[PDB]
Amino acid sequence: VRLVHKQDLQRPVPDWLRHLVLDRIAWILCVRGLLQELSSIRHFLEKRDEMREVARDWLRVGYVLDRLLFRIYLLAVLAYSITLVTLWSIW
Amino acid sequence: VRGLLQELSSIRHF
Amino acid sequence: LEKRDEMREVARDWLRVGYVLDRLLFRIYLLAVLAYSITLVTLWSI
Repeated sequence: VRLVHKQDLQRPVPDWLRHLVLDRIAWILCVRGLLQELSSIRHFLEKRDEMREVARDWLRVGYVLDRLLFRIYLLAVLAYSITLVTLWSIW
Repeated sequence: VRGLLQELSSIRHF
Repeated sequence: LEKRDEMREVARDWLRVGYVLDRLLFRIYLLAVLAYSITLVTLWSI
């Protein structure tokens, strides 16, 4: 939940983008001055849109990691349980 | 000729 | 548009300040807990 969020900061690092969104994803899957105004409006629009896209990528990373860790936790619980019942059986 | 259309197209796009 | 964008930037700066302070105070609190704990165990041993 710290990974995926809208904090208006940063960008997903490529080094850990390949490690998660690429490798771990496959591993888990298996004359008038009117123009100067429009330019500024467009500027504000893409200014927001950019941060939205960054937040989208971080959302991707966070989701992949969350799913993988979910698999790990589930398997851990099942293993702990099977050890529990084998101990129940031996007594 | 004015380049206002290339701006409006982008705004509409977003 | 810029009326909102400006306030957004201001909120961003306050977010920066708040985050820095929060991290620093996190360091302080953590070290305080560790020190209190080491005093606890040094008392436990004696």
